[PDB]
Amino acid sequence: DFDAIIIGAGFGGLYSLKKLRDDFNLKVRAFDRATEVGGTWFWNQYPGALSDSETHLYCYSWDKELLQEMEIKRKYISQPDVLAYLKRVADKHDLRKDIQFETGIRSAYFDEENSFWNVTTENDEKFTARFLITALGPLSSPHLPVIKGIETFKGELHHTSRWPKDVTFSGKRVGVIGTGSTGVQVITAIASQVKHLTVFQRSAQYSVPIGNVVMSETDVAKIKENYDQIWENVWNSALGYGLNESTLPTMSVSAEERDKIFEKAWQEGGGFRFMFETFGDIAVDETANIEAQNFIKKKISEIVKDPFVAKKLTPTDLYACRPLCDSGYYEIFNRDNVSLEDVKANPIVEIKEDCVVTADGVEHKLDMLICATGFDAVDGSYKRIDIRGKDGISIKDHWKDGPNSYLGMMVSNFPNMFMVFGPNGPLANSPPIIETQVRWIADLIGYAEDHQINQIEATKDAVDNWTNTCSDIANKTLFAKAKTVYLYMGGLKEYRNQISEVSNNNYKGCLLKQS
Ligand SMILES: Cc1cc2nc3c(=O)[nH]c(=O)nc-3n(C[C@H](O)[C@H](O)[C@H](O)COP(=O)(O)OP(=O)(O)OC[C@H]3O[C@@H](n4cnc5c(N)ncnc54)[C@H](O)[C@@H]3O)c2cc1C
Ligand SMILES: NC(=O)C1=CN([C@@H]2O[C@H](COP(=O)(O)OP(=O)(O)OC[C@H]3O[C@@H](n4cnc5c(N)ncnc54)[C@H](OP(=O)(O)O)[C@@H]3O)[C@@H](O)[C@H]2O)C=CC1
Repeated sequence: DFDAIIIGAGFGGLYSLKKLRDDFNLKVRAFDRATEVGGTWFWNQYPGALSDSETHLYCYSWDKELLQEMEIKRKYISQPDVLAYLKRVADKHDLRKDIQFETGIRSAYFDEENSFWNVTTENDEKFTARFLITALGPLSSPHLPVIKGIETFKGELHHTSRWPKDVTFSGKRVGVIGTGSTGVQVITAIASQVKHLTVFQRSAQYSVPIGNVVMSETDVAKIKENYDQIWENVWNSALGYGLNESTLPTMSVSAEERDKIFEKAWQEGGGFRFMFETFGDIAVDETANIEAQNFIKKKISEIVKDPFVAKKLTPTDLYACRPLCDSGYYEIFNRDNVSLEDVKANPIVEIKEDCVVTADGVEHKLDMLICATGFDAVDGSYKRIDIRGKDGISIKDHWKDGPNSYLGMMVSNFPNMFMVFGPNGPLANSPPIIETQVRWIADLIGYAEDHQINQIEATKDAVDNWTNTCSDIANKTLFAKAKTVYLYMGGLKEYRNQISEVSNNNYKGCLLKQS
């Protein structure tokens, strides 16, 4: 028996555990397949893995002593250093004693008679808990490309989410399939280390400099002396990235002033910076969006000296969705040991024991093939657990057509289950989102103990109202276009307003059952 069972020991699960156990004095246990805390920062150890947000903001804000203790080595934070940070949090707050590692959760069945959850591990251990906290993260299973013959390759073959230790590059012919955020980081990190790199690019994306530099002790002291204001700015912002979020319309300035503004963001670095600190309508107005595209295309054409390679790297679509950042990606294609293959024009048709074959018949001989090919969507982590709520309905069936929820935290037919960083949540920096949701969920659970409520559930109507709120917001944006509604796009500040109104109005939209 527990008051709460938590699935996941990444950012979301660790704070779920600390808040429910130490601040609300509940009996809690968390579970993770991993052998150690860290979640995605434990699993993803590929070359060049790097935070998207600056080091001093990609962290918890709720422990002020930790903030002052913060190691801030570079402007952005590498995977080993995030993993080390989350280990330090677990150390300081004595968290591991209530985490069962190497334990996958196979099923969780809601017991409507007793109003609690029966949770079964993959080793057939059964646990019961009033509440179920799912902190499963944004990504499901790794997606491997479906390519004829991929199982015949005799060299090294890895998805980036299963990067083995001890990989060496010297003397090897290496291929990378995928040029999203992960592929860009891997390619930039390994091109100088391999004998030859072939990049297999299906769709060129826009990338801006991340500007990752060492942080002086003065840089760090200024941050730490001003940390309360820094966090106040996060809670008052749409993105939580520490940006000066612009309201300036792109076309309201001259051509010369617009170039200076883009160039300032480009030199400072950061994807959200380039998209949202420059001007206020890049994601909203097509004409503004085209000015942003053209600035980046001109940078590509200046960096990449061969115009035919530059052309191949140049996208043909909107500057939209989460912005990409790099530490020297376009420069890589000037190297004599790098080949770019456009596999939209020249598709991969076969993999054999020693090569990737393209449609022109060319055998690209490889010692190593890296699949930076992405992951299944967020709801897959939910559908891969056998979660059965009211009347035995499964989340596979409930979400056949995509995820829908109330506030991103509650699913109709699934009572006493609360999602952390779940679908239909905000587009912002994740740790502020997780802290916002964990604190809301925990206050609701505390309210239920105070008012002797034993079943909490969102109504179908509140879920559908949330879906409409997200749909209305997203349809004012070019993100609705470009490459159920998966995200709420109103920003962190308005998200916190939205959920505060719900808690201030006796949890409108939630069915509360007394006993
Ligand atoms: C290189 C990289 C950089 C990033 N940078 C940023 C950034 O700057 N800003 C940002 O906002 N986001 C960023 N992200 C996104 C990142 O996912 C989030 O920031 C955050 O770490 C997610 O934490 P989480 O605890 O919610 O989920 P995760 O860290 O994914 O943890 C989920 C855990 O649940 C476990 N789990 C799932 N199903 C089961 C089951 N059935 N049984 C047991 N355990 C289970 C998994 O094993 C996993 O350990 C980045 C991601 C990567 C890979
Ligand atoms: N890595 C990071 O630093 C961060 C990552 N994230 C998120 O992580 C998620 C995953 O990023 P990523 O790992 O880059 O995965 P993505 O899904 O973003 O990119 C997948 C890449 O592989 C290509 N690809 C997929 N299948 C094939 C195929 N069969 N043949 C050829 N090419 C193929 C895609 O091309 P096409 O575009 O043509 O499909 C794309 O280039 C994204 O949502 C990203 O925003 C979040 C924060 C930071």
